[PDB]
Amino acid sequence: KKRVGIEALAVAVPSRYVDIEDLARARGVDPAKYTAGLGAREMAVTDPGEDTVALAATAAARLIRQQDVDPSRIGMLVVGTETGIDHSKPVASHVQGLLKLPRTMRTYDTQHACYGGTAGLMAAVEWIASGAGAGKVAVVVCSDIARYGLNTAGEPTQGGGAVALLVSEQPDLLAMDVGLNGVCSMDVYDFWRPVGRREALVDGHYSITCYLEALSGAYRGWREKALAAGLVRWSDALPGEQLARIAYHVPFCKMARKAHTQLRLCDLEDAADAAASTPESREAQAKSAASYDAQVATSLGLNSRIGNVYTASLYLALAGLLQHEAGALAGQRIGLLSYGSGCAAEFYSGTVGEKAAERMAKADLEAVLARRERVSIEEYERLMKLPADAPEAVAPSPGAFRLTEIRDHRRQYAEGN
Amino acid sequence: KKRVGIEALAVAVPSRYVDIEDLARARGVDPAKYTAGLGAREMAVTDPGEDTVALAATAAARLIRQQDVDPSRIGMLVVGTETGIDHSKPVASHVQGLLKLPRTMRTYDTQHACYGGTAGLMAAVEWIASGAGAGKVAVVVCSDIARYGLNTAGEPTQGGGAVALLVSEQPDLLAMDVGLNGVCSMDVYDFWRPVGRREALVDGHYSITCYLEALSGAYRGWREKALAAGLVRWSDALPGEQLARIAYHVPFCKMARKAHTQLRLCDLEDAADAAASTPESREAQAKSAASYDAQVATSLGLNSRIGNVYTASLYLALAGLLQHEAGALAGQRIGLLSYGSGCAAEFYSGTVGEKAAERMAKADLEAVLARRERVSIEEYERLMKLPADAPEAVAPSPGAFRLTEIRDHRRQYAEGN
Ligand SMILES: CC(C)(COP(=O)(O)OP(=O)(O)OC[C@H]1O[C@@H](n2cnc3c(N)ncnc32)[C@H](O)[C@@H]1OP(=O)(O)O)[C@@H](O)C(=O)NCCC(=O)NCCS
Ligand SMILES: CC(C)(COP(=O)(O)OP(=O)(O)OC[C@H]1O[C@@H](n2cnc3c(N)ncnc32)[C@H](O)[C@@H]1OP(=O)(O)O)[C@@H](O)C(=O)NCCC(=O)NCCS
Repeated sequence: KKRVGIEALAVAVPSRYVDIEDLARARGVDPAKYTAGLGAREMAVTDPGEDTVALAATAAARLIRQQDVDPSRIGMLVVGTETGIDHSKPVASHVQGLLKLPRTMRTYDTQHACYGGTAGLMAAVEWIASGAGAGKVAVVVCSDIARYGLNTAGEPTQGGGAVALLVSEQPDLLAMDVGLNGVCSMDVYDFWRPVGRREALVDGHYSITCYLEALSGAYRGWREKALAAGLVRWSDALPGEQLARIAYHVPFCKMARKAHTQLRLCDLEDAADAAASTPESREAQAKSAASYDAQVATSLGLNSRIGNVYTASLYLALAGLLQHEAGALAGQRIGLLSYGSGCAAEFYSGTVGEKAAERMAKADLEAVLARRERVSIEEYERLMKLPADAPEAVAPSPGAFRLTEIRDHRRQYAEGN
Repeated sequence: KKRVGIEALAVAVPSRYVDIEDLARARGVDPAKYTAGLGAREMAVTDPGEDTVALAATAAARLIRQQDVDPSRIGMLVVGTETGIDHSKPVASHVQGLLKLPRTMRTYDTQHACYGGTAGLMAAVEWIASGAGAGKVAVVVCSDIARYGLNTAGEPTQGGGAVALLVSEQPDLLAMDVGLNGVCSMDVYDFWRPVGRREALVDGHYSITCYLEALSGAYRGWREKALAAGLVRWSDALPGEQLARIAYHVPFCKMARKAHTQLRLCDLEDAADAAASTPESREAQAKSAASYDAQVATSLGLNSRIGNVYTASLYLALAGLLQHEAGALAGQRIGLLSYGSGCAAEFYSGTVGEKAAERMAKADLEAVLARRERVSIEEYERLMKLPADAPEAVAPSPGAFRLTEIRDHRRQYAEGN
């Protein structure tokens, strides 16, 4: 029948990273807090030339080249970001110009912290599924630079990058179950970043509680619809165990284990026989290492080497999962949990396509990660102290983009040769 | 059959306005430049308590009350704005909390200058038309405060306010022709507002050319699809003349006459017999006072009393049109042209519903406009010089909202009794 969803994806990362244990030592922190406590390995760091536009355009151009997209088939170009660079002019319009895309497309940005990319994805999917986008494709780019500041609690969860999603009626990566999404949103101050403040404000432990609360509501909403649709059942297997994999928004890699335990607790607490269990027995079952290993563990390879990329984090988890398991997963249904502070969560599902492995091979993700260079904490700090209008005098890699200067309040970019 | 579109709308305006001729005199400008040249009458002015959130929440709460919306049926709450107040936390999340709305909805903001509201509207329409939103409604709020600065060319086109749109399968105001939209977008610097800059940057005459260029492409794209669908024909009537009315984005009221002339020129230049005409004869026909009067003139009553409200301007034009003509227009197809700088235009159509007059009566728009107070240019200037975190010590009207203070970087609001 008709299908809609994600056809392909591409990734862009900053040119530099730091080793997370170096950061710990520079901060007088036990490095195992970062490697074991948070699950981090390497943290992307930026200079001002790697702004939201440059990363988004690099990813979207890479998508078009790698997947041989006909640019004139794009009817929607949406950038999900919380790292906007103008109050009015959207990142999507800059990307359109840098890529020299034609005119017959909607362009806009979507904003809700780390949920903005998913919001744009659903707008593109539903544009197609309504019939309005029939025959065309969308490109939805998640682009962000996560900045908490030197000597702050959030600093080891920084990162940056972009994931460009191709959305179409040929959803080779993920044929989405339209209309089955669960959502949970409420007005909170767990994380925010007032206009003009370069660094975020966060109550990190409260943000974890909000994430898990919103996840629970979103997951339960999806589960009710999936049960009614016959996709999962209350059987000897918990409903959530019937998803082949579940990918979660990853502000730090150990959050996926917390999220999966919470999702399983939702099933265990809601089961018709929950009264026969105890909090202790439910928690021990929910924390099942076997379930985490089977459904979640292989989704974190890219995230652990990049850091938090806000809107893109879930989609880097999807990328890492499919990078290695797309063939195995063809024909199987997986789940995805998007969260953004502020806050909103959305849980959705889809079926991996027969051609997913092909599309992932063309994304050539190990090459993307291999182009990077390690720098010192000293150099990371120097770059952090640069104003946003002071890009380093450095060329972009071939086909990639950098901000070069701001002249008369107009942002100027270069494309690498 | 199935229908989707705008069911109802509500409007919020700032509590104060200035007479536009007073502004001219304070600036040493001939007042006829503003009243005849631009078409302005009154300009909304704000104090910092009337921020994007307060205006959006006032409009959305008014919509819910006036239309007796069941808040638990809302599955999407989207705010289109270019007056965002956080890089991360969306206006939509604040509105959700202020209105005490429940949790089962997507929340996010959409951004592309004055096109952001339309982008969100299409996301909501297509969510419903895909089937995902079947049985539910969306609220899409266009909220903005247009600020160019004292003694600037854009100053007489300032304004502020919000329009909240109810979107549903019962689109009593406008049953939209899904999939027929035309769109035209390209990367330009006609107007923009860098992060942290309170006042916009604009090349006003270039922005007019970009508006008219993008309108032409968007209108032609719609027209091709409408011709193929049989909704309009190349007959003795121009295709565009077969729309009962056309509503245009209104940065200033005289822009509607420019836009309508351009739309008609698109028909006259593209007609199979265009070679028999001259630029002079086509322009004289395009500028037809009879066509402007028949299709456009009655859409500007609210805009002329408020000013530019960026994302909301087109929807204030729709509101003013339907305020007086909804019964006459029931069963008739109208056109709508959205533009945002940066830039993007989208042209779409829909049919006004039999119950549109009922829904407009409940919006009680003359009462909304009557609650305002006139102030001096001196007082407008004093309020302009207030920092964004210094609201006046003034209560909100009943059921309306104001920002009261920012405390520990958290925005605080009050609801009027
Ligand atoms: C994530 C964040 C809250 C961590 O903050 P913190 O208060 O410095 O760290 P914690 O004290 O919570 O310690 C983190 C973990 O490391 C563990 N840990 C600490 N030292 C350790 C060590 N030497 N060896 C092993 N583990 C260690 C802690 O026990 C804790 O484990 P837990 O996850 O089981 O609780 C913080 O970096 C932050 O605010 N980040 C930004 C916001 C964010 O990403 N929030 C996520 C919301 S979903
Ligand atoms: C709209 C804007 C460009 C006007 O700027 P301006 O350069 O000061 O004004 P103009 O010189 O163009 O004059 C405006 C009109 O008033 C007319 N006018 C001037 N003085 C007049 C008078 N005394 N009596 C009658 N008409 C008069 C001009 O002839 C002109 O008419 P036209 O529309 O036929 O060209 C400016 O206010 C601006 O930049 N606004 C913000 C951006 C904007 O809204 N742009 C719209 C893009 S769609």
